[PDB]
Amino acid sequence: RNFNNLTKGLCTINSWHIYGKDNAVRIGESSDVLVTREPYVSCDPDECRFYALSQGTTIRGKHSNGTIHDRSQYRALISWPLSSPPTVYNSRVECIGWSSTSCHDGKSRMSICISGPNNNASAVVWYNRRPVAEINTWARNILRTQESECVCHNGVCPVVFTDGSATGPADTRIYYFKEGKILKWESLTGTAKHIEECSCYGERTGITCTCRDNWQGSNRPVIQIDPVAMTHTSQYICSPVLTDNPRPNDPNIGKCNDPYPGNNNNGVKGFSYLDGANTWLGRTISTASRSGYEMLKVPNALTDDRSKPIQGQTIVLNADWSGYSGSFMDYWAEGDCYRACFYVELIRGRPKEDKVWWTSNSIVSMCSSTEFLGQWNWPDGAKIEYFL
Amino acid sequence: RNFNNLTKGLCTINSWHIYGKDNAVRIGESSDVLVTREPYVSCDPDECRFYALSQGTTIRGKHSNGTIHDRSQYRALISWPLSSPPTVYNSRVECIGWSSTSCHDGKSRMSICISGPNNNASAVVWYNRRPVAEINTWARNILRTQESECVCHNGVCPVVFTDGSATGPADTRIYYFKEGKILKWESLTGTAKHIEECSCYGERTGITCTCRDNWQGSNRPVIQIDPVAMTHTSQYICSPVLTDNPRPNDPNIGKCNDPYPGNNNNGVKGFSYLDGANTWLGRTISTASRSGYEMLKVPNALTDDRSKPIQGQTIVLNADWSGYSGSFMDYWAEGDCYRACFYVELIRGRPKEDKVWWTSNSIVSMCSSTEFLGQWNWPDGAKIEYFL
Amino acid sequence: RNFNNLTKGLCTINSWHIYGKDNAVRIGESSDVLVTREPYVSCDPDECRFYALSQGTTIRGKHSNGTIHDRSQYRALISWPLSSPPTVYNSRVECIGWSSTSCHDGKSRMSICISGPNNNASAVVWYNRRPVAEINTWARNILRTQESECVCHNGVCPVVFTDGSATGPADTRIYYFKEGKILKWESLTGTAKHIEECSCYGERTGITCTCRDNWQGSNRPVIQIDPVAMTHTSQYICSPVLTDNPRPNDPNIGKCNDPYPGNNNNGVKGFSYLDGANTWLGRTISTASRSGYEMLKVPNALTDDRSKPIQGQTIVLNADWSGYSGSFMDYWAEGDCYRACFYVELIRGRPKEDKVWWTSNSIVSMCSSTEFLGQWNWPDGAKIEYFL
Amino acid sequence: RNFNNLTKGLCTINSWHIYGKDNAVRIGESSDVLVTREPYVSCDPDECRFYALSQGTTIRGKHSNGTIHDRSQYRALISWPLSSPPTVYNSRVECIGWSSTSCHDGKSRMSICISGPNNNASAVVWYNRRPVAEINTWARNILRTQESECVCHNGVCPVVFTDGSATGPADTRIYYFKEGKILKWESLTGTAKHIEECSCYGERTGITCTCRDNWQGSNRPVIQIDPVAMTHTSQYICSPVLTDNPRPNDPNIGKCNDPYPGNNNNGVKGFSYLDGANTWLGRTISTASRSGYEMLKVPNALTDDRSKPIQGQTIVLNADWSGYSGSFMDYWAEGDCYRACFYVELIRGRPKEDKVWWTSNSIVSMCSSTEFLGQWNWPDGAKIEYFL
Ligand SMILES: *[C@@H]1O[C@H](CO)[C@@H](O[C@@H]2O[C@H](CO)[C@@H](O[C@@H]3O[C@H](CO[C@H]4O[C@H](CO[C@H]5O[C@H](CO)[C@@H](O)[C@H](O)[C@@H]5O)[C@@H](O)[C@H](O[C@H]5O[C@H](CO)[C@@H](O)[C@H](O)[C@@H]5O)[C@@H]4O)[C@@H](O)[C@H](O[C@H]4O[C@H](CO)[C@@H](O)[C@H](O)[C@@H]4O[C@H]4O[C@H](CO)[C@@H](O)[C@H](O)[C@@H]4O[C@H]4O[C@H](CO)[C@@H](O)[C@H](O)[C@@H]4O)[C@@H]3O)[C@H](O)[C@H]2NC(C)=O)[C@H](O)[C@H]1NC(C)=O
Ligand SMILES: *[C@@H]1O[C@H](CO)[C@@H](O[C@@H]2O[C@H](CO)[C@@H](O[C@@H]3O[C@H](CO[C@H]4O[C@H](CO[C@H]5O[C@H](CO)[C@@H](O)[C@H](O)[C@@H]5O)[C@@H](O)[C@H](O[C@H]5O[C@H](CO)[C@@H](O)[C@H](O)[C@@H]5O)[C@@H]4O)[C@@H](O)[C@H](O[C@H]4O[C@H](CO)[C@@H](O)[C@H](O)[C@@H]4O[C@H]4O[C@H](CO)[C@@H](O)[C@H](O)[C@@H]4O[C@H]4O[C@H](CO)[C@@H](O)[C@H](O)[C@@H]4O)[C@@H]3O)[C@H](O)[C@H]2NC(C)=O)[C@H](O)[C@H]1NC(C)=O
Ligand SMILES: *[C@@H]1O[C@H](CO)[C@@H](O[C@@H]2O[C@H](CO)[C@@H](O[C@@H]3O[C@H](CO[C@H]4O[C@H](CO[C@H]5O[C@H](CO)[C@@H](O)[C@H](O)[C@@H]5O)[C@@H](O)[C@H](O[C@H]5O[C@H](CO)[C@@H](O)[C@H](O)[C@@H]5O)[C@@H]4O)[C@@H](O)[C@H](O[C@H]4O[C@H](CO)[C@@H](O)[C@H](O)[C@@H]4O[C@H]4O[C@H](CO)[C@@H](O)[C@H](O)[C@@H]4O[C@H]4O[C@H](CO)[C@@H](O)[C@H](O)[C@@H]4O)[C@@H]3O)[C@H](O)[C@H]2NC(C)=O)[C@H](O)[C@H]1NC(C)=O
Ligand SMILES: *[C@@H]1O[C@H](CO)[C@@H](O[C@@H]2O[C@H](CO)[C@@H](O[C@@H]3O[C@H](CO[C@H]4O[C@H](CO[C@H]5O[C@H](CO)[C@@H](O)[C@H](O)[C@@H]5O)[C@@H](O)[C@H](O[C@H]5O[C@H](CO)[C@@H](O)[C@H](O)[C@@H]5O)[C@@H]4O)[C@@H](O)[C@H](O[C@H]4O[C@H](CO)[C@@H](O)[C@H](O)[C@@H]4O[C@H]4O[C@H](CO)[C@@H](O)[C@H](O)[C@@H]4O[C@H]4O[C@H](CO)[C@@H](O)[C@H](O)[C@@H]4O)[C@@H]3O)[C@H](O)[C@H]2NC(C)=O)[C@H](O)[C@H]1NC(C)=O
Ligand SMILES: CO[C@@H]([C@@H]1OC(C(=O)O)=C[C@H](NC(=N)N)[C@H]1NC(C)=O)[C@H](O)CO
Ligand SMILES: CO[C@@H]([C@@H]1OC(C(=O)O)=C[C@H](NC(=N)N)[C@H]1NC(C)=O)[C@H](O)CO
Ligand SMILES: CO[C@@H]([C@@H]1OC(C(=O)O)=C[C@H](NC(=N)N)[C@H]1NC(C)=O)[C@H](O)CO
Ligand SMILES: [Ca+2]
Ligand SMILES: [Ca+2]
Ligand SMILES: [Ca+2]
Ligand SMILES: [Ca+2]
Repeated sequence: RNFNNLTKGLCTINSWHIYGKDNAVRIGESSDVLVTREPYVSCDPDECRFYALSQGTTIRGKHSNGTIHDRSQYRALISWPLSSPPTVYNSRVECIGWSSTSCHDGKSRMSICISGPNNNASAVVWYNRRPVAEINTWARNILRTQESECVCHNGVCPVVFTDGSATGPADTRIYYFKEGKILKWESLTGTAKHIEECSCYGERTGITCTCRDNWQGSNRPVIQIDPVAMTHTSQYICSPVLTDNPRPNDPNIGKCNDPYPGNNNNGVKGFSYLDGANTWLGRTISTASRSGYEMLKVPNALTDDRSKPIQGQTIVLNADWSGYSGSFMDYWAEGDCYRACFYVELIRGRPKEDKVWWTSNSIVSMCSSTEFLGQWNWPDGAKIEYFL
Repeated sequence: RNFNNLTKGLCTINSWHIYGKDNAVRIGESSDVLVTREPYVSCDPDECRFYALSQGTTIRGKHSNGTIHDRSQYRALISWPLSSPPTVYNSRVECIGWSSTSCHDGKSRMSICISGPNNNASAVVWYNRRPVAEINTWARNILRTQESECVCHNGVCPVVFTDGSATGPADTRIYYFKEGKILKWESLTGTAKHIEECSCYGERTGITCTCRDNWQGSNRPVIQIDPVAMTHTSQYICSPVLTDNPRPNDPNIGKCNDPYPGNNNNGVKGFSYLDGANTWLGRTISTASRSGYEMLKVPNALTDDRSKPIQGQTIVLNADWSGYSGSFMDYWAEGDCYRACFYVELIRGRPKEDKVWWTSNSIVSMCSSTEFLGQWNWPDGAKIEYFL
Repeated sequence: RNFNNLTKGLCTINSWHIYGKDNAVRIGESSDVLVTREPYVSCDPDECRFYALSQGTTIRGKHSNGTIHDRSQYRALISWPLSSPPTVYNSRVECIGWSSTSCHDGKSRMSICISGPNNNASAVVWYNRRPVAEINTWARNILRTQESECVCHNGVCPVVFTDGSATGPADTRIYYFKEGKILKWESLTGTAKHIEECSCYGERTGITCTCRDNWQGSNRPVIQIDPVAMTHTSQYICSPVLTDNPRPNDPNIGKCNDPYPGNNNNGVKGFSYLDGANTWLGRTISTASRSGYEMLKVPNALTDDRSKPIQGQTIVLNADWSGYSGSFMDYWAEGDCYRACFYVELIRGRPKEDKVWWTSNSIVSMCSSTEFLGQWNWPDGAKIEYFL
Repeated sequence: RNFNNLTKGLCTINSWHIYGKDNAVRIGESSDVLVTREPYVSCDPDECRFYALSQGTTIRGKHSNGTIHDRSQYRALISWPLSSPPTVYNSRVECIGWSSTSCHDGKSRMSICISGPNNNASAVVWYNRRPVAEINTWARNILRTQESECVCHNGVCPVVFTDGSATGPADTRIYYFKEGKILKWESLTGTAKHIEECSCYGERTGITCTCRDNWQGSNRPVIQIDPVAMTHTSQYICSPVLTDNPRPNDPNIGKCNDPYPGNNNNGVKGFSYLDGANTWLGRTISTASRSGYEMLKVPNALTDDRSKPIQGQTIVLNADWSGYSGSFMDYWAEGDCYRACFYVELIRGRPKEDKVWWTSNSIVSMCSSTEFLGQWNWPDGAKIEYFL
């Protein structure tokens, strides 16, 4: 009935507890589970759901062959009940395309899907399950967006888009929507030099997005958005605890206003919670590939170029495949604070496991606890040999 | 709570954006997807859904053999959630039969299904999911109707029916229903010489239907209906941009009041939006077969027998199979105007692909944008070889 | 909110129109469709649904072997959406057992299921999805009930039960329930000599049940129930148009107060609408087996021992298998009268088709029209060879 | 809207009637049924549902291999509609983990799931489908809980947990939750010497839990909880009718305040209804293995160390496999009393049936009747050979 306002701070994060896990690849070995990738989680006022980009085929289906490909006409943003797998029979299509974001403003949900060829892509903005606005490519080079939830304040939902090179300067815009309509957009400002796939969360201070620099940087760029003034700034996480993948080894001095060098033209979507002494960063354990996942408590990581971990938690062992990760919170939960949450995409199949011809994933998700909880590890759990 | 009134004009159509796509044949290669044909889309005040005539078997099921056939006892009008495929487990049966139409009046939905042998068919009119009225065949020769949504104004929902020859003069009637009851019917008047499978939409001016002349014409007949007076007129689209299939090549002078000659005893269901300078016509790209699909902006196509395109958009490449197409709009969307939408049936299997023994389809659907959006193309996407 | 009252007469029946059909055996050849038998249809104030006794296995499942058997621990009353098939994923279990009835009183639904061994069976009465009352066997010989819907008036829902011999005198009781509680029961009175599987409907005059005499009669017994006084009478349909199966050929004089002789120890569940000159009887076409189905207009069939047909309609050809049939009506439909409806069970498999090891069925259902509609025929439609 | 209060006594139990049965293993031979174990039943004010711990694979899926294992990362508490089987498409995930309980307080449902390695497990407490509180292991040895429903009074829901040895003294705590928050916890007091897997029910006197002593006892420990004062006591069922499995033969004197000896380091979850002369105990028929199930009326079993049966009912024949059993009631049913109910887990597969590589179960459930109903027996019904 009313637009949600960001009126709370983050809860104190002392550990992470299991929130959701769908075991989609295990189950999909023998049931009609859709091939997906680029998953996320997003809450409505009365329900939280899993989201992902379908590939328009099941895993056991013959059309799973070739699903390493990123952008076909057979992709769509789907949602399904928390911790169920994405099945043909339980998945709700939000919009058609191969790059997405979605968020609820307290009244209704906005979902955005981009489709088209590389040089002529377009975004369609849906609100309350109807198409409301459209945005054409401005740089004619793979218009693309967050691949995780956006965040709203008093009806205003900012979204970060990029159009242009994946290996050099590109044209990033921040759009501000209300009820699906474009209030305003602005070109990226600040010191971030390349922006992709922002993972965002909101709290009383404003909206914070942790993104992927695909060009030169292995530190992560950050965009901080004021959804009331509809303005933003950008920089990088200052910490020498580097969180992109692949990436160099951790130095003792990070970079606040420029890419930390060593790995070019690659990256992975990731996230962080930047909150002074309550700061936690996510990253793959491997510096070379999308394997393992850990959380590290790094005080003042955003602003302190010498900051190091003082606590951590393993989420996925280095022996197990990970992938994309992103932030979300249940803005409609009871209490005095917003509980930080995240998901990790657990990619199976190609390119790392090429005895099968498909690429898909499952999801694991955690939220923060004020307790100091014991840790487990959370693999996808499927045996590739079963699919041969 | 209240009957919908047609109080708005069409939004300005400057391009078309992706609205829905179910990838039904791809998914049905390995899941329980019903064989269908003659699909459409129709909105309720709170949801839009896909519709089609099931064949009462799945694609992988052995009973898919022989589904090129049009009129069996195993067919039914089904509906299912937007962009999901029509599965055994998610499809809702609206009524039983092999020719249909359906529309919501703002309070409840009317669905009409025709069944029976060729010489003794009958229509059953359902309203709010209950049978309310029945109409017996009047010419004893395949009583048949729109195969896409009807349109309502202040509770009155006109529907076009034909009974009689597919290859000569037939008996077409326009029925006017309210809450499923027959208010009135009238015989076709005007200059259209053969009428089948009308695709309709409504706006403040009245209801406009673009139909199929199966006898002599390769231009499309148009019926214009006043749902208040409950009267109609008919003619053909005057434009030399011919939109039936198969069809002759485009001349420079069309025909307003008679069939444009060249192809007899054949046709395909199609649609148009006739709105002065905002006029757009749909057609297959091929003049010979149901392949490809394009939209063409043809100013005053209804009334100008010299009118030619000034803009266009490819929807499906000529290399890919298409099929039926029809109009629908979300009459319950926010805003100052009604956004034109359409679907294209993408037929797979027989007769064109006879290495399989079945005939089915998937759906792609677009709505108009006031932006000039880049275009993609939207194939069914299934590989026939996988079904062998 | 309020209990339904039977305040209307039957609509004039001039023909029958298609209402529902699930094609369950066709679809179940390749999808997870439950094996069933003894189906029926019953309406809530907001929805009508199919009902049947599951066998606790799918058709393609190996446990379908042996499903000719009537009474296992794996049976349950299930319901599912109108004209969908009964699938593992869409079927709602109403109660556990191998003989059932169910009806909505305007506020909530009562469902009754009998389970147990032959000598120790018991009925459990559910109301608003909770068990409320239980009834133990009184004759210790296969306690059994209607296998189609009951009917309610002002909260009172009468149900006919039989316990005792299938081949001689048995102990039949009429129970009167309200909100699942037993108000009263009475022993059968009148001239009916054996009662099984009553098919009932209600109108302003009271409740009329047409049953099966399994002992000596090939005419059908009738029980007429006053749900206000909670009393009943019984006799047989007087008409020489005999409607049990198997049965002798039609004579010119029927029997009002005794079994018409010729076939012993057998029968089939059936139904009729007894309404003076608006009387219609259902029967199998074959006199020997459960094949074919037809409706016959037989004026005053209940009371006139010379009555013959003056009109009819074929529903299922004699070449096709039929089975059980029963009555139901949508008591919550709009209008001045109740529209008579019925279903026919289309049995496939054993004993008639013994190349498969299972027994199941599909459903076809019709309702009456005041029009004189053309007739089709409605086979199950499955090819047995596909299951081999 | 209001918290449920325990204001009624138990209905008089004179026999047991069939309540639910899902036939999950039969159906799962050919449909997408999840492998489960540790099932139970629990009611909301408007619905009752089946619950269990999924293994994150279907039975026919290759990942069913190894599902005898108790604690993997692929387990979750799921719920699904009463008497349906737990399918991929109909199961709702309540939380992630390998030990659970769940209960509705009249306003919303609390669900608790424990996950983690043996030495670092943690409980997450969910309320109204959101995580609210977390509890870390206190003895670092397989933190574990009830595996059946908890019970609430005026918002307070007590839950019994154990952490520590399965073969010697352990650390049992009773937690008191309200809206998912921890009001209080206390260490176990009284004479019970080992506590696992409590089965609880509530009535006006308070909450009664019947548990499993896995250390030395083959009588069952009982915890009696006052949810208002938030205090408890414990002892054993005094009766010589012993109800653990495996167990010694029944003596003539039981033990009230110590384990009855004979079988060490083993047990099974079970239940009882302790209500003076209305007392009924459940147990496996076999003293050696989890086979058969019976109910026995044993007056004053809780307090009388000489008490013997005066009536009984067989639920599952000794020839058929059983397993876990537990209590639940529909606290929201109409009437003057609470109707006692229970479920029995019917385990199939390993270790007893090792020709298959999986372990799963189906469910049968009964509630009490004031009638003296005839008894049947209720096997799982699946043929193991079909899975080979
Ligand atoms: C039951 O569950 C519980 C809860 O989960 C388990 O307890 C958890 O155990 C884990 C594993 O040990 C802990 O995670 C690690 O945390 C440490 C940080 O804590 C340590 O350091 C703190 C800071 O110390 C500094 O300040 C203090 C101030 O006093 C000073 O004294 C000290 O000398 C130093 O100056 C200490 O405060 C802290 O002590 C506290 O906690 C102790 C328990 O942990 C306790 O005993 C003490 O009493 C006190 O209370 C503690 O010493 C993280 O550093 C560590 O993360 C590093 O290591 C992991 C591998 O294990 C690696 O994956 C990480 O990426 C990271 O190391 C990489 O990055 C570093 C930063 O750049 C770099 O320096 C490293 O060389 C390394 O870099 C290399 O690898 C990376 C990744 O591949 C690559 O990118 C680089 O390029 C390079 O190749 C862990 O996160 C939890 O904190 C702990 N939780 C709790 C609540 O205790 C418990 O074990 C379980 N029980 C059982 C029986 O299993
Ligand atoms: C990114 O995406 C964007 C957006 O989608 C892409 O841009 C789109 O590009 C497509 C493809 O080119 C365009 O579709 C075509 O549109 C033309 C109409 O526009 C042209 O003509 C207009 C009218 O010109 C007349 O009036 C002007 C007045 O000034 C006069 O000067 C002129 O000489 C003439 O008298 C022009 O106004 C218009 O110019 C404007 O737009 C230009 C860009 O398009 C721009 O550069 C200009 O500055 C200006 O703004 C333009 O010249 C349609 O005619 C055409 O449709 C025909 O051709 C296709 C094949 O491509 C065919 O399938 C169609 O059926 C049709 O041709 C058949 O029918 C004709 C009519 O009877 C007949 O004459 C033809 O011979 C042909 O008939 C044959 O085939 C059919 C079918 O099989 C058969 O039935 C017949 O029997 C026979 O065999 C296209 O629809 C879009 O309009 C355009 N959109 C936008 C917004 O720009 C962009 O390309 C993408 N970018 C990249 C890098 O990929
Ligand atoms: C398009 O669809 C429409 C609508 O469906 C189709 O029209 C329908 O056509 C069917 C098939 O013909 C009709 O069903 C039959 O109806 C007759 C009853 O109607 C006839 O008899 C009436 C009574 O006549 C008596 O009174 C009059 C008073 O004037 C008197 O004059 C007359 O001599 C006699 O005394 C007539 O009133 C009626 O005429 C009216 O209707 C005519 C059209 O039908 C029309 O032309 C007239 O102008 C007038 O308006 C008409 O003559 C039923 O008798 C018949 O049912 C019997 O036959 C079928 C086989 O076809 C059988 O299965 C039935 O069981 C039954 O016969 C068995 O039972 C009898 C009773 O005991 C017994 O006597 C028989 O020997 C037989 O018994 C044997 O078989 C059974 C079963 O196996 C076994 O149990 C026994 O033991 C024994 O072995 C049909 O139901 C529809 O009524 C008709 N509908 C309409 C609205 O017209 C149309 O055909 C379709 N169009 C096309 C092109 O396909
Ligand atoms: C249709 O359905 C109906 C309803 O279901 C069926 O009727 C049911 O039939 C069953 C099966 O017979 C009954 O269950 C049994 O109940 C008896 C208890 O009732 C008997 O005993 C009562 C107490 O007697 C004492 O007090 C009286 C006071 O007057 C005194 O006179 C008497 O001498 C004695 O001192 C009697 O009151 C009662 O009589 C009443 O009911 C009669 C009908 O049952 C009726 O005829 C009378 O007129 C009167 O009304 C009756 O005699 C339970 O004892 C029994 O349970 C034991 O046996 C089963 C095996 O059958 C076993 O599984 C149980 O575990 C248990 O036996 C074990 O435990 C004992 C206790 O420690 C031990 O002593 C045993 O040696 C044995 O222990 C061994 O095995 C266990 C398990 O493996 C192992 O753990 C041990 O270590 C050891 O190895 C049954 O539960 C129902 O009560 C009855 N229901 C009704 C309402 O009638 C009907 O049959 C069906 N019809 C048809 C045709 O099929
Ligand atoms: C082209 O690669 C971009 C995205 O790369 C990732 C990945 O796994 O690394 C998959 C995304 N796939 C989808 N969202 N479908 C790509 N993003 C797109 C739009 O292809 C990358 O960020 C460089 O610009
Ligand atoms: C035993 O046969 C009775 C019922 O027979 C019919 C049938 O196909 O003829 C199936 C029913 N099957 C089920 N309802 N499950 C039986 N009725 C029962 C209770 O077995 C018959 O009416 C004689 O008493
Ligand atoms: C370790 O065994 C415990 C539980 O044992 C049972 C069983 O079938 O006997 C399965 C449970 N499995 C699950 N709940 N998943 C176990 N409980 C646990 C936590 O493993 C036992 O009570 C001893 O402590
Ligand atoms: Ca990078
Ligand atoms: Ca034509
Ligand atoms: Ca008989
Ligand atoms: Ca024990």
